[PDB]
Amino acid sequence: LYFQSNMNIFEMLRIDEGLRLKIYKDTYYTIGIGHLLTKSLNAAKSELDKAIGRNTNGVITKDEAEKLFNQDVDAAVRGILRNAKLKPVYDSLDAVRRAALINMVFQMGETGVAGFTNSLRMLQQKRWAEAAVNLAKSRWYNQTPNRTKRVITTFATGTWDAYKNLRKKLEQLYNRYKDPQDENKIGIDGIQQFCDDLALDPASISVLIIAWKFRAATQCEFSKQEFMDGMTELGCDSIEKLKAQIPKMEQELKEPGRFKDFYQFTFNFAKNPGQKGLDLEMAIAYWNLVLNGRFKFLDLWNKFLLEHHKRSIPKDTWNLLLDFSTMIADDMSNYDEEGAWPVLIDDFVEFARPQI
Ligand SMILES: *CC(C)C(=O)NC[C@@H](NC(=O)[C@H](Cc1nc2ccc(C(C)C)cc2s1)NC(=O)CC)C1CCCCC1
Repeated sequence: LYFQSNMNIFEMLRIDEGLRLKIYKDTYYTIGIGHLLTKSLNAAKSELDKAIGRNTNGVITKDEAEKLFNQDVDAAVRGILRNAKLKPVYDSLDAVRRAALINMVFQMGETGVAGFTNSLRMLQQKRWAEAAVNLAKSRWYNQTPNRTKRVITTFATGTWDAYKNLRKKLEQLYNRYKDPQDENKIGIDGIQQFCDDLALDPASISVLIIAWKFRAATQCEFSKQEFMDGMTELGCDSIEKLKAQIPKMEQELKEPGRFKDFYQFTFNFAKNPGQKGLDLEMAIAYWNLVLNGRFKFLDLWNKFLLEHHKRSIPKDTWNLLLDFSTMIADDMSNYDEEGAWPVLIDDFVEFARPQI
């Protein structure tokens, strides 16, 4: 198995497709770099466990994801060779250009790549410039403009320059924010610098929207992995490019489905690692940021919690408050006293009703 050509392909597709260490929901059960497990979560974990050779519980290491990737590369290579429209192109290409073709197969399947009849012809004929121009005219160039440009450059040059240069630009940028006492992460100072460079306050909602798009785990913490993967997925190689992405992130929250996802992420981001709940003071601080102009009883809710609850906020209570905020009438007349709401919200309605 180890005799086959080589593994710059793993990092190439880690940049283009991304690496997920936990079982993710695909448009179904997927892990690593696009590795399909089945078509029940118990069956997905069963397939993953048998493939890895341990009880993973849905979480794998980078090396474990690399092993699944190599199996997917080999499967793709076999498929390409069994395809009459792809094999003559594949056989004729060098190791680097073969990797760019496998990348296309990973993204749209063999049928989709086969559709580029005129472009494949130019590639087989070693007309690199003509193929680079023709592949840019395609719709594939608009779906993934960052990925497509990288793949086109790989076919045009026969080098890893597009991926090397992006990693170099991001690595130099990372050096400005990294902690002097720890290279693998961005400290308090670095986070402040990053926010300063974006001309935003670190406690602002815009920074919280960024954290949501970066899928950052904890507030006041920012790892090299989060920075590298976040910037690449957002198609940004500089602070200016990330700054220009903020209006689109804002517009996305005007859709309720995306707002629910962002609101629920805020709980996970705001909490202290090792704690299941969110401290009252921290919850109120984040509620005033995410529910500002969405919940009429927000201040009365805060006043109620500081005077009557004085305790931690669980995940379910956090999630359910968004549902309460959107259904509740201005006079609270539509509130169901025996309608599944947590005790805390029942007590809030009882406390708030005499104050109209
Ligand atoms: C001790 C400490 C850092 C602190 O003051 N924590 C509470 C306040 N939190 C913030 O100001 C955080 C700081 C940030 N953490 C990260 C982590 C990752 C990123 C990347 C770029 C995505 C960015 C930031 S900024 N800010 C936020 O959580 C955004 C609202 C603060 C006090 C009360 C108001 C909210 C929390």
